[PDB]
Amino acid sequence: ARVREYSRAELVIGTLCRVRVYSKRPAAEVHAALEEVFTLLQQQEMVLSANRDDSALAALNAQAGSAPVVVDRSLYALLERALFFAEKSGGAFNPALGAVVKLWNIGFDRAAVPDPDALKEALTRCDFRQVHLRAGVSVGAPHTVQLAQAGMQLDLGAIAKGFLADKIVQLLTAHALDSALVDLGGNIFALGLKYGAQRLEWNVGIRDPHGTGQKPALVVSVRDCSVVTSGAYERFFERDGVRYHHIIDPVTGFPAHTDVDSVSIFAPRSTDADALATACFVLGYEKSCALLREFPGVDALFIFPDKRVRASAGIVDRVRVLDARFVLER
Ligand SMILES: Nc1ncnc2c1ncn2[C@@H]1O[C@H](COP(=O)(O)O)[C@@H](O)[C@H]1O
Ligand SMILES: [Mg+2]
Ligand SMILES: [Mn+2]
Repeated sequence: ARVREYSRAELVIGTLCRVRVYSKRPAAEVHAALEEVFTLLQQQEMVLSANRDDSALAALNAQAGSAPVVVDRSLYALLERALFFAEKSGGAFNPALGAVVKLWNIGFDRAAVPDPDALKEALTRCDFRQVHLRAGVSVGAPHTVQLAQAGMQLDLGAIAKGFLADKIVQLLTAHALDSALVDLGGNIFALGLKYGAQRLEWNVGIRDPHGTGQKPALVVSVRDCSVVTSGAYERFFERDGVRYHHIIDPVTGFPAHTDVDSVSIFAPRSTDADALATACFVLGYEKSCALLREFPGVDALFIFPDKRVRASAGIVDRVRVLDARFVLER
């Protein structure tokens, strides 16, 4: 029985999604698993997307200020985890920021900054504490979500890829697979060990924040771990010499002014790594270190504008610098 390596990639959830698997199972079993991975990603785009009119999320947003809406258990659990990270991060990560994001968004398409007052009004509609999750305790009791504040809008952009990466890992595992690299628009989950039959940790790349993306600046060897990076240059537009990126500081309503160029979070669950990466980017380095003390099972790697790199204890020894312009502090 021989080891074989498979990959498959498709444009879905608005980005390139790729899954690579090593397996000794019959090829047909791997093919079935990958078929289901990409079916899932198609189905979940229609549940979670904040920028399609026809998604379950859009439907829920349409009911802001009205009666509770029934949701499936999966979406409920994701919202629960998002609100947990909102609270722990003091709202640096905020899953109800749609009123503001949507105002900037159109800025992106047609390169214009929002309007002062319009922006201030939108900020009044982003209180994630007004998202009420209820689930009864009896058999088959429904799960519901109520957006209490009129005009408030969920946007799960900062946690949905993490959630989907976790869902994919669970799916692979259900198909008796135990070696894969899941890559959803750069949101990585390294499942198990790869093959060289020599077994090796996955070598996960981290990009130069100002690079053309082609080559990684650094690589970190990991097993059974998500690696998710948030950065100031993954998405932005420029107007009159100022750059405006996609990660909003909920206090200002503007793209976060922060002291790091990127933050990469290493965690057993990609949902958690994704939420934390965004929170940390917003909070900046010192406040991130403080927040991260709450989550002992997580590691983090910060790339600074001066190309210094700092990594926490659990991963620093597994980091290798590939672009010598960067320096790993020890
Ligand atoms: N502070 C924030 N908290 C949560 N979601 C955000 C925030 N700022 C922007 N977003 C949304 O989440 C995306 C960024 O997620 P990420 O790339 O995971 O940091 C943005 O493109 C927005 O859709
Ligand atoms: Mg995120
Ligand atoms: Mn992300």
